[PDB]
Amino acid sequence: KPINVAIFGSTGSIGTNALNIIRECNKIENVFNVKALYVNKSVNELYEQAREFLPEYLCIHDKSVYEELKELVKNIKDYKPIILCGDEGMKEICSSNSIDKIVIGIDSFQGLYSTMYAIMNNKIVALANKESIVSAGFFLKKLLNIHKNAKIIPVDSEHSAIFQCLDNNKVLKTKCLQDNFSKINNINKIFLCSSGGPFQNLTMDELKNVTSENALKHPKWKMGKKITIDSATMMNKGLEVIETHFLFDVDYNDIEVIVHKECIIHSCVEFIDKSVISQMYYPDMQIPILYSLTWPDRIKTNLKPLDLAQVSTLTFHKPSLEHFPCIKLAYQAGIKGNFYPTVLNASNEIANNLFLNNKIKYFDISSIISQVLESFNSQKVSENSEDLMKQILQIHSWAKDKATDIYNKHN
Amino acid sequence: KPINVAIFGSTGSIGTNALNIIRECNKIENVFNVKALYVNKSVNELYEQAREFLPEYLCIHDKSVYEELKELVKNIKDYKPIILCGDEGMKEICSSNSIDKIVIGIDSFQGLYSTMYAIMNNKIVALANKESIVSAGFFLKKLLNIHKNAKIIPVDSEHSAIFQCLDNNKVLKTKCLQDNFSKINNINKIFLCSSGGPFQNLTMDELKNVTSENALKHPKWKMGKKITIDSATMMNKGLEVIETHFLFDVDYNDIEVIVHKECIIHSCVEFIDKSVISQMYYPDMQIPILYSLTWPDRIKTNLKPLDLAQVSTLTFHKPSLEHFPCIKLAYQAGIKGNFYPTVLNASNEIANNLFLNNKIKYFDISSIISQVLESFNSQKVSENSEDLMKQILQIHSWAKDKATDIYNKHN
Ligand SMILES: NC(=O)C1=CN([C@@H]2O[C@H](COP(=O)(O)OP(=O)(O)OC[C@H]3O[C@@H](n4cnc5c(N)ncnc54)[C@H](OP(=O)(O)O)[C@@H]3O)[C@@H](O)[C@H]2O)C=CC1
Ligand SMILES: NC(=O)C1=CN([C@@H]2O[C@H](COP(=O)(O)OP(=O)(O)OC[C@H]3O[C@@H](n4cnc5c(N)ncnc54)[C@H](OP(=O)(O)O)[C@@H]3O)[C@@H](O)[C@H]2O)C=CC1
Ligand SMILES: CCCCCCOc1cccc([C@H](SCC(=O)N(C)O)P(=O)(O)O)c1
Ligand SMILES: CCCCCCOc1cccc([C@H](SCC(=O)N(C)O)P(=O)(O)O)c1
Ligand SMILES: [Mn+2]
Ligand SMILES: [Mn+2]
Repeated sequence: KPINVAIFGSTGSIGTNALNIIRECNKIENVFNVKALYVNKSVNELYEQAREFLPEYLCIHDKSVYEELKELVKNIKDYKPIILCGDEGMKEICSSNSIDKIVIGIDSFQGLYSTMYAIMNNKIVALANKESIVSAGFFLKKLLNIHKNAKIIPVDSEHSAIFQCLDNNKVLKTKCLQDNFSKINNINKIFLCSSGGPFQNLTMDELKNVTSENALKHPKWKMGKKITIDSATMMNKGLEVIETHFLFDVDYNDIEVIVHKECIIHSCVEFIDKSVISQMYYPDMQIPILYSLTWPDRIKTNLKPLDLAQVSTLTFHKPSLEHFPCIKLAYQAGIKGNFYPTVLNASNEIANNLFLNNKIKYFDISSIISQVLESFNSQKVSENSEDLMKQILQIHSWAKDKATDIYNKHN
Repeated sequence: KPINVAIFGSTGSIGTNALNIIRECNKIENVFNVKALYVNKSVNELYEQAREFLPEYLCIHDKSVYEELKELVKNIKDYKPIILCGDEGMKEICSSNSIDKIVIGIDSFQGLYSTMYAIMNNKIVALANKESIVSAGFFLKKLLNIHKNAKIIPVDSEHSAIFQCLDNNKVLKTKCLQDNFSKINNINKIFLCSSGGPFQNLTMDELKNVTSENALKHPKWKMGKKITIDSATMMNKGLEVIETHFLFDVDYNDIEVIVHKECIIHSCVEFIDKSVISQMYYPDMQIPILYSLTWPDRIKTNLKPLDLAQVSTLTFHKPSLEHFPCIKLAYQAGIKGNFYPTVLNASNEIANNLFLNNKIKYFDISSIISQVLESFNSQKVSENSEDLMKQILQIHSWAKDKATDIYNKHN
């Protein structure tokens, strides 16, 4: 009586992690059917996944590699998947009755489109992509109010942690990204743990001159380049503060970022009695992904057991906002509300990418973002769902262009 | 629509802690009625509590201070409690329909009697007393199977922690101290945290010569002398391993003692997927006591918030069994089963008390306990509930006398 699951962004960090925990779990007993795989342009890698997982559906977003994908799949014998392309392909998969849960491991604002269609089709959405939440929080809430059986289950590790700390008895009275969620769950405050990233011990002088190469060495697993840069600036944690606010209905004043370099405590929830519950494991994404797919239950795994004596020491310190100004900008944008989160996310997409490509320096990232936020003026929020999406899209693109403009004017 | 609560052992460490969190909570809103107070012989202190809390019932176990208690209560005007005495008084309170929950803060094996009557009357039992569980685990289970609406809610801090880490959605399918509890809750393994006590850094040479005075300095709050000595020997943790086994149906091989000297993580549960959940706060008994009385809900308090940056470092190390042989003896007794836990608890009562009164040295505690365990032979467990209690009582007294004998023969 197994779980039918689609992986969106199957060839990326989250996607290959998700396929990995799926494969391992299926050895212990067959609980997952991989029904669909969706990627952007990694046609050869998708082919290879197809040969292993033989899903009912395959989709590739980039129209130019569509034929090529079809040609490659011909070489798998006794396998006749539905091979699809683009937004249309994505919508057809979201609307399949043979699909219960969708892992969203697509990066950036782009992730919002599949997230939205997943909800609209009343699916369980195992959402790793945080940019969607940060950019479109209010919209997603409204969609979730309309689509009663849709649910977002957080995969982002801290958010998974937070969610796992909750009493499902309370959780089942509501769902994530809903008014009153913190009241129903007796949540008072959140400790949002951070690795601190590679620059955590640098002086201001050293930070001035760090390069994307320095940033790209992230210890444990290979993540996408975008989150890796965000981890280096701690804008990733800035985004995750906003994500926390939206997922769990916690005020910004009740979200504390704490640098926990050992990455064993993944985050913590203080309840209204001041008791604190935390989730712990080695730094890893297999449990967040797995839990999203088994919630409200847990299944057996053969993961390496946490050994506290082996860990020995766990440390906690506040991040320096002077060293990590991206954190402050995120708090400011979150507290300001309106579409300030959209602008924050958009301007960061551009700043992140410029720094990645060695066009700007570290403190230029924050300086560009800060200037875009300063130039933005609050807009009335559309009451209508389709208009609100168009509004989100226009502000997102304006904010990207504005970021690019600031860059181009200082070049 | 408030909670009617009785405090057994009201004048002791747990009892005064329980009255304290009750008083504080009642300021935020009136949720608790203190319906009964029960003590052994602290007649003046009980009088004072009576004047403050004006409970419906008062009981004093020691018959010789009964009249005196009655005389003192005369001096409270417009207050006419039911003033009772002894086992009879205890049974009358347990059988009151005006009492929903009973905090058991009576020490030692003696605690079992009120625990048993509480269960027999279908009450919620907020059980701090662990000696009852260790000595009579199998019996309590059978009583709980018969009394469907009786429940033990753990107050012992690690056990509270463990219980708070569970999903109440699963918990409500069962109850503590029941077959299959770990299966229903997907529990795989327990990390049982320990302060390590005052002798944690002594050499073997230093341990040889420690005194009860050295032992009695326990940092944070004043606990009873008995648990304080047990903390010094780590027999307290030995007892808590057995308690864990019985409360949560976890095998001894899945219970790991870990010394966590900062006492922030109070204990941790590994689920079958290897995700770990822990409960955290400052070292304190107010939250364990409070949770026992509000479960399955939580209420607002004004307790001091946990501040992870302030804590800064958390450490974990395995205890040395050579330094703390009491731990090993407890594991051995637990694994052996039968009435070996009874004997362990009984012989420790005597050894603890001898060391308290400067009659023996530190390693004599373990040596006496070990010898009593070695002299014990498994007995067939009575099938009948009343006979099983008599059997528990006979073995408990035999084991005390045996401990005393070993002492007297080496003196
Ligand atoms: N890596 C991690 O451990 C964590 C990541 N996250 C979040 O998860 C998301 C994914 O990150 P990560 O896995 O690192 O990113 P990667 O760059 O590693 O992977 C991105 C994936 O998305 C696919 N993709 C891109 N555009 C499209 C599109 N239009 N349609 C379909 N698929 C598309 C890519 O396909 P292609 O291969 O064809 O380019 C690729 O499979 C991000 O939002 C990130 O913040 C959150 C927590 C941790
Ligand atoms: N202190 C703590 O923080 C913790 C304690 N515990 C457990 O809780 C229990 C209580 O410990 P603690 O509070 O330290 O002990 P204390 O010695 O501080 O208090 C014992 C209490 O029990 C009462 N008592 C003794 N015999 C009887 C009797 N026959 N009838 C009624 N009341 C009686 C005493 O009354 P009187 O004042 O008249 O002598 C006193 O009120 C123990 O089993 C201990 O292991 C567990 C976790 C932590
Ligand atoms: C074993 C030596 C430590 C290994 C460090 C592994 O990296 C981690 C570990 C945890 C968190 C993160 C963040 S980025 C990726 C992310 O968002 N995740 C995983 O949810 P952060 O830097 O923003 O806090 C990175
Ligand atoms: C602030 C500096 C640290 C303060 C230490 C406070 O003492 C504690 C703290 C926690 C545990 C205990 C044990 S004894 C008492 C007990 O059983 N409890 C509270 O449930 P242990 O020694 O057996 O682990 C004692
Ligand atoms: Mn994260
Ligand atoms: Mn304890």
